[PDB]
Amino acid sequence: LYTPKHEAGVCTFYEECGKNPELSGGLTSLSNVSCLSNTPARHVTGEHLALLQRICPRLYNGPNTTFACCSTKQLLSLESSMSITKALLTRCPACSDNFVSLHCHNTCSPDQSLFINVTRVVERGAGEPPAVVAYEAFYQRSFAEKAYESCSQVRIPAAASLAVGSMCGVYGSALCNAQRWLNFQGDTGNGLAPLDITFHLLEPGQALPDGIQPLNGKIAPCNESQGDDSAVCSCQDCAASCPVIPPPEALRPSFYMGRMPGWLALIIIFTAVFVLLSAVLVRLRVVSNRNKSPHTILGRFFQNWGTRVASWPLTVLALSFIVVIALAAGLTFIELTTDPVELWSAPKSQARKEKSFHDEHFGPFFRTNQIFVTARNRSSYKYDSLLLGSKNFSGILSLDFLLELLELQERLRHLQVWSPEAERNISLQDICYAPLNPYNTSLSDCCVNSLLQYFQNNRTLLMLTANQTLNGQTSLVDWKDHFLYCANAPLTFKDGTSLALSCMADYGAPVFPFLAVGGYQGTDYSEAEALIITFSLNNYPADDPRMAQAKLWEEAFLKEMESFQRNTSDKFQVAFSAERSLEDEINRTTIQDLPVFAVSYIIVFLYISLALGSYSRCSRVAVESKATLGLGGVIVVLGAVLAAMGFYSYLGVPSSLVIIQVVPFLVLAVGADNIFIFVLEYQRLPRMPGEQREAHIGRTLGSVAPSMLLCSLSEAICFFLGALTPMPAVRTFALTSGLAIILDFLLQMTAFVALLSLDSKRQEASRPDVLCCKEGLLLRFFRKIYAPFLLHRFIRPVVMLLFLTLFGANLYLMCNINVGLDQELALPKDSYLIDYFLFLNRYLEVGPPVYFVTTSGFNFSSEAGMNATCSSAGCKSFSLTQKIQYASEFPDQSYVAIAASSWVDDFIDWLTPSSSCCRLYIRGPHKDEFCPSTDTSFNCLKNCMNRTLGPVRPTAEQFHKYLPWFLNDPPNIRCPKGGLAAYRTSVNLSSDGQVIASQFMAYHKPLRNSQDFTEALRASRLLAANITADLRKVPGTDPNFEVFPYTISNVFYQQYLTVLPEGIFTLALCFVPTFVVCYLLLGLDMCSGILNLLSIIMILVDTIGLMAVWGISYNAVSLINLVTAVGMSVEFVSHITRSFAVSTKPTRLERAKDATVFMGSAVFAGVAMTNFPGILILGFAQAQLIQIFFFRLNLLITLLGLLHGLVFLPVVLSYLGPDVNQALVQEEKLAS
Ligand SMILES: CS(=O)(=O)NCC#Cc1ccc(N2C(=O)[C@H](CC[C@H](O)c3ccc(F)cc3)[C@H]2c2ccc(O[C@@H]3O[C@H](C(=O)O)[C@@H](O)[C@H](O)[C@H]3O)cc2)cc1
Ligand SMILES: CC(C)CCC[C@@H](C)[C@H]1CC[C@H]2[C@@H]3CC=C4C[C@@H](OC(=O)CCC(=O)O)CC[C@]4(C)[C@H]3CC[C@]12C
Ligand SMILES: CC(C)CCC[C@@H](C)[C@H]1CC[C@H]2[C@@H]3CC=C4C[C@@H](OC(=O)CCC(=O)O)CC[C@]4(C)[C@H]3CC[C@]12C
Ligand SMILES: *[C@@H]1O[C@H](CO)[C@@H](O[C@@H]2O[C@H](CO)[C@@H](O)[C@H](O)[C@H]2NC(C)=O)[C@H](O)[C@H]1NC(C)=O
Ligand SMILES: *[C@@H]1O[C@H](CO)[C@@H](O[C@@H]2O[C@H](CO)[C@@H](O)[C@H](O)[C@H]2NC(C)=O)[C@H](O)[C@H]1NC(C)=O
Ligand SMILES: *[C@@H]1O[C@H](CO)[C@@H](O[C@@H]2O[C@H](CO)[C@@H](O)[C@H](O)[C@H]2NC(C)=O)[C@H](O)[C@H]1NC(C)=O
Ligand SMILES: *[C@@H]1O[C@H](CO)[C@@H](O[C@@H]2O[C@H](CO)[C@@H](O)[C@H](O)[C@H]2NC(C)=O)[C@H](O)[C@H]1NC(C)=O
Ligand SMILES: *[C@@H]1O[C@H](CO)[C@@H](O[C@@H]2O[C@H](CO)[C@@H](O)[C@H](O)[C@H]2NC(C)=O)[C@H](O)[C@H]1NC(C)=O
Ligand SMILES: *[C@@H]1O[C@H](CO)[C@@H](O[C@@H]2O[C@H](CO)[C@@H](O)[C@H](O)[C@H]2NC(C)=O)[C@H](O)[C@H]1NC(C)=O
Ligand SMILES: *[C@@H]1O[C@H](CO)[C@@H](O)[C@H](O)[C@H]1NC(C)=O
Ligand SMILES: *[C@@H]1O[C@H](CO)[C@@H](O)[C@H](O)[C@H]1NC(C)=O
Ligand SMILES: *[C@@H]1O[C@H](CO)[C@@H](O)[C@H](O)[C@H]1NC(C)=O
Ligand SMILES: *[C@@H]1O[C@H](CO)[C@@H](O)[C@H](O)[C@H]1NC(C)=O
Ligand SMILES: *[C@@H]1O[C@H](CO)[C@@H](O)[C@H](O)[C@H]1NC(C)=O
Ligand SMILES: *[C@@H]1O[C@H](CO)[C@@H](O)[C@H](O)[C@H]1NC(C)=O
Repeated sequence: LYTPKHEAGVCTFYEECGKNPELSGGLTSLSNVSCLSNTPARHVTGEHLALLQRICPRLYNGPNTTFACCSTKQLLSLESSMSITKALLTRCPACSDNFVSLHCHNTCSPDQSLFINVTRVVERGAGEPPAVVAYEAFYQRSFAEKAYESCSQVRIPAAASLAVGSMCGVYGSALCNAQRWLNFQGDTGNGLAPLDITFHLLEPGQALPDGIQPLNGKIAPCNESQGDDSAVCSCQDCAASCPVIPPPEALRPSFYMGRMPGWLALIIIFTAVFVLLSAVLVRLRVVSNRNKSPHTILGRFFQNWGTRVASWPLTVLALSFIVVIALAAGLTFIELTTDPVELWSAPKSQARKEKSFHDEHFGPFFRTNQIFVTARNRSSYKYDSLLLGSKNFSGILSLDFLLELLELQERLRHLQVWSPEAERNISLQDICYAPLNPYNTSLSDCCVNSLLQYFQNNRTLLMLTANQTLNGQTSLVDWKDHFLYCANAPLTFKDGTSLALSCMADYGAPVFPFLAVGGYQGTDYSEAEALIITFSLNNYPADDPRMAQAKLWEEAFLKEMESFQRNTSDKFQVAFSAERSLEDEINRTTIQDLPVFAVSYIIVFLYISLALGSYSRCSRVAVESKATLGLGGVIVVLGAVLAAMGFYSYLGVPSSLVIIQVVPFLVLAVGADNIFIFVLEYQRLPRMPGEQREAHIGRTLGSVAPSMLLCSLSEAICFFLGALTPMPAVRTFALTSGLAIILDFLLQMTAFVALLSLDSKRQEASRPDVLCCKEGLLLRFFRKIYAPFLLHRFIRPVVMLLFLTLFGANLYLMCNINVGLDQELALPKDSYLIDYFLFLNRYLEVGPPVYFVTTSGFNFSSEAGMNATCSSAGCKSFSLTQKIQYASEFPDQSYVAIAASSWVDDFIDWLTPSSSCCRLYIRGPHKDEFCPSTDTSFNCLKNCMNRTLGPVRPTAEQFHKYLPWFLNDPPNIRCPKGGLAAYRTSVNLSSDGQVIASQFMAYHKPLRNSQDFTEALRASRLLAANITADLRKVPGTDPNFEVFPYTISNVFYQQYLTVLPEGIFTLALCFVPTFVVCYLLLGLDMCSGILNLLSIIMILVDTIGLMAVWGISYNAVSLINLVTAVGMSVEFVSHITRSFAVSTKPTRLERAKDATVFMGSAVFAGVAMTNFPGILILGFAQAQLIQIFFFRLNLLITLLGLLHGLVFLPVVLSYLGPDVNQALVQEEKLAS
């Protein structure tokens, strides 16, 4: 049972006996145990020498000597046994050779007795040698550590982990040293080691037992080539052969313009424009001090128009109603598009072109339905685990919680629905994603990720306990030791803690700890706060019928999860989501709060009716109010709204939630201003003796029509210019609003003028109006209280200083601008998805995957093509997957956390003849056809390719012939690599076997804010451009070959890379024709134009500043609201400014006083008080996009408009206003 003598030249065993009686089980075919024989080494010649030279190249010692101690049977058994490990480690030949060197030194070395002590045997009967079942081996520490370190970084791209992580048992790749690695190699409990070998890594200073000396042989270093191999390992594979480059500085972040922040550019632009305009305006004032009729043209035209309209009022009302009904009739063809991708992004953007390419070539990205579960009040605890130290465990990991979650998951898997179209029950196995067995799938094949997958969703295995004696002490093993083992080493076929439990999921895939649990730091997997249950379903195109079935199943999923959410509030806090939830939640409340909004029309009707009358009695106001004109106003507004929506429905343009819930109420806030001002001016001007009411209304319309035309044109032009946004919802909003404003103006100049004529006709008869069968408080208040106060000599410099202070303060506050909109922001206030997004932001440890997709034009069959893509030994440095690996080493500068997988490296590795993966039938019915790795017959002794002196590279014919076999070969214990699961959907093959498109999957780091999605997009695009530029240098590459980074979030966040240049350019385009129309229409006074433009700039800057303070981010929706501000503020500025300009008072102060009282009262009572019921009613929206971006911004715009129009502007007109237009002075004097 031992080796009595071990001087030199002798070995401890030679012939291979039968099977090992002790283990009895295994994963694969094992290796028979050698029989003990202490005997001098054998003289190895002939074919035995050829076998030795091939199997163990570091034992051949000359042509004619080569003493060794193993038979041909042991050499063949060793060659069979190491095929799996060689299949994993062949990427770095130095590592493969070192591992094989260790095994063939143990098995066949002629100096076997110098380091091996046999300790335990089993007798095989009298006259027979006993078989060896346990022994120990002695090595130097430096030898084993160099051998380990040469293999320490070899990677498994398909699993995105280290190969050493599958070879160190309970210790993962993070905690594995040479001792643990060698202990795993000798541990028979894993189902792989044929016999028990104890490894002593005896140190050199240490004194050793009698004749034993530690082994110290040759170890191939990482970076050193051996002979003429030229197969030096790349540093992705061993981390010792690439030059050191200091970590790259991060790139200039998006939301920065040029070399400076975007807000700094905003301050520079607004300040420069303001100071230039102010300097020019004051220059004109001092020039006027040194110096000590288009209005009539439009007046005459509008008087003729008004008189014709007043002449025939019933006919024009008839045509107005006919046109309004004819346009509104288009609502029968209305179509609503509810998908987020369609509204959020343009159909011909860059991200959508990439999305279309990916979806066409590889299929759409699968639908992910997730559940996050945490523990409400359970405390943590300790567990004295086996093979590890004491481990803290979280409260959520309590066994009863896992049992009820197992009941939940199993209940969800067996959920079935009725399909009205298919006329059958749809179960999970009909629509689920399945990486293994895609066709003829079952429930056991569906992709479902959870912690419970470590126990293959089997209740009996979860509750199992076992007795294990380690270090001489018997203890108890339960599910927690399997959990810790799998969390550290997820690539385990068999656990060693007395339980033969696979660590793989039931559908055949490893479950990585970041996919099962979350809420941890470092490698403290047992402390995880939240558990994650993920269902992945196949996606399809929207038109395809299968999508409806998937949506029905997800609906049942949502109802079941709401049931389990309500049922157990005493144990868990649960967040959950479904793929269709985002589409359902955003569009849920379009209709629900619309009758709540409808009260604004009633409030506007009542305000217009009461404000224009209801006086002198306060008890007969029911008949003295102007009910007819209120009804007219509200009908004109509704007419414009319905006509605009109808016309766009007639052109096939769809509508959305930004149309239904916003457009009638913003148009309500705008449209009634012009008629309120017109009616007030009608009441104020007295009639001349002998004049008819038609001429009076004509003269009134001639008086006020240029300003109403100015406001309508300015707002309509601003909305149409605001339609340049790439976002379709905002584009549709802008076009609908523009058309509604134009049609509103056209109805105001025809139907309302006619209605005022008919109401005046009724008024002259001193009769009650249709429905209800020379002073005023506004003018007295403004004349006696407001105007003596605002224009007082001790007020005007204070108002000037206060408003310039406010402007400067808002320019400062403009620095705090957020760019981008969070997903939560879109949701309704009470949606369950808000909890889901909070749980994702706190508990996931990885982000979404990113696929670097290569288009057609790249020859993957050429050796130059393979070398510019692979990352194994002999591949070119700075290759595609090595660039991705390098980007993955610095996750904060480039938002990639997990290195890419690659079909090329696994294909080349699979083709390797030494890996026993690609075999051909040598004889029989299927001669020269593919022999699967699971065929255990003797018909498959011919490898796919021949042996080589370097890396394995096929020719073009071999590449095209063998690639469809690789892409359909399922992985198993015999061959780990294969493309059925990981790569079948990642390569597109045309019928001549050509590669049309290909993708390389990698994972982002967790992304939480809009800034993280935007920066991840920028860094990922920069990496893909860097890959594309170097791939284009390979000869034969098409000039239109590119690599692009598809991920599902790109179509939502692409727009935030350009939103600032587009927003600034759009605002400047809004400012230019506004100035042009107010300059040209009001009589070509440069002073008045500059005054209006400066006021609009101040209102806009104040709006942006206070927006930044409040916490409203900048995006396309805020942009269209600021465009609305630029348009709308003309209604607060232009009327007062024109009233000042058209005035005959000799001094600036008197003109400021009279313009302030008359038009200030009209502007206040009309514009402000009409704006409030519309805008304020959106504060009950319950959809956060409207509550935040439409209510708050339009409210701020209205208040700043009122503040600037009524307080600032009269004072500025008093100081810096235009001089007197002498043509009206002469007109007043001559006609006097
Ligand atoms: C020998 S050692 O010394 O080195 N140390 C011990 C070791 C090891 C080791 C080596 C390689 C790996 N993998 C890669 O590489 C593989 C990485 C991922 C792989 O692409 C994959 C497979 C399926 C899938 F959906 C998604 C991805 C992994 C592997 C997994 C499963 C597998 O086969 C399945 O197994 C299931 C089961 O057993 O339950 C059966 O149900 C299925 O039918 C059968 O297809 C073979 C290899 C993992 C562990
Ligand atoms: C006077 C103010 C307060 C409201 C006038 C505005 C109208 C222009 C709105 C109010 C009611 C809306 C309609 C009410 C509900 C629907 C049904 C809707 O169809 C669905 O609900 C299907 C939704 C789905 O399939 O998810 C299509 C839009 C439509 C016609 C809306 C079109 C726009 C309308 C007529
Ligand atoms: C008269 C015109 C010029 C403006 C009138 C509009 C006000 C009604 C707005 C303008 C600024 C707003 C404030 C800006 C800042 C905030 C912080 C905001 O919440 C935060 O971002 C801080 C909360 C936290 O995270 O601690 C709560 C609303 C509030 C008080 C806003 C309350 C409403 C205010 C006073
Ligand atoms: C080789 O292994 C044998 C088997 O254990 C060792 O023999 C035992 O050594 C211990 C050490 O004190 C003694 O107490 C036992 O009496 C020995 N004999 C047995 C178990 O039969 C032997 O010492 C080892 N030799 C070397 C060089 O390490
Ligand atoms: C292979 O890598 C090693 C380590 O990066 C290189 O450098 C050796 O580094 C050790 C540690 O300081 C020194 O003791 C050796 O003298 C260094 N040189 C050699 C030749 O071992 C080594 O140069 C690299 N070899 C090649 C060919 O690149
Ligand atoms: C591989 O890519 C081709 C196109 O390069 C895909 O073929 C298209 O498939 C869509 C439907 O999926 C058809 O509408 C197109 O007409 C097809 N075009 C051509 C040129 O054939 C093919 O489907 C992709 N492979 C897979 C498996 O989806
Ligand atoms: C859940 O796990 C148990 C293991 O305890 C499985 O039960 C074994 O099934 C095999 C195959 O039929 C039998 O040979 C064993 O005798 C069973 N063991 C016991 C204790 O009954 C069980 O099949 C698993 N569940 C499923 C659905 O496969
Ligand atoms: C990719 O490159 C390989 C060679 O690098 C091309 O294979 C050649 O194909 C032509 C076509 O008959 C043969 O005449 C050559 O002899 C082949 N060369 C070799 C080395 O085998 C292959 O055609 C290229 N791919 C494409 C799509 O053109
Ligand atoms: C891809 O990125 C790498 C690293 O960022 C670039 O390599 C550097 O390029 C600059 C010039 O752009 C050189 O001055 C440096 O010497 C290069 N090396 C290093 C280590 O910084 C590479 O050029 C990029 N590819 C392209 C096509 O621009
Ligand atoms: C292994 O042992 C079994 C049983 O003794 C025997 O049938 C088989 O041929 C042996 N194989 C090798 C390669 O030694
Ligand atoms: C479909 O499932 C429901 C679930 O209760 C069941 O009642 C019904 O009979 C099933 N239909 C078929 C055809 O299996
Ligand atoms: C494990 O051993 C202990 C100690 O005798 C014993 O009490 C317990 O029942 C054993 N467990 C099983 C499952 O047999
Ligand atoms: C829900 O909770 C009740 C007790 O609150 C329990 O009896 C029941 O089994 C739970 N599950 C279902 C599906 O009702
Ligand atoms: C690709 O790498 C192999 C490595 O052996 C080399 O032989 C071959 O010449 C390389 N091809 C090119 C085009 O450099
Ligand atoms: C190389 O491979 C080819 C085809 O697989 C085969 O015909 C040939 O015999 C092999 N060996 C040599 C030395 O060419």
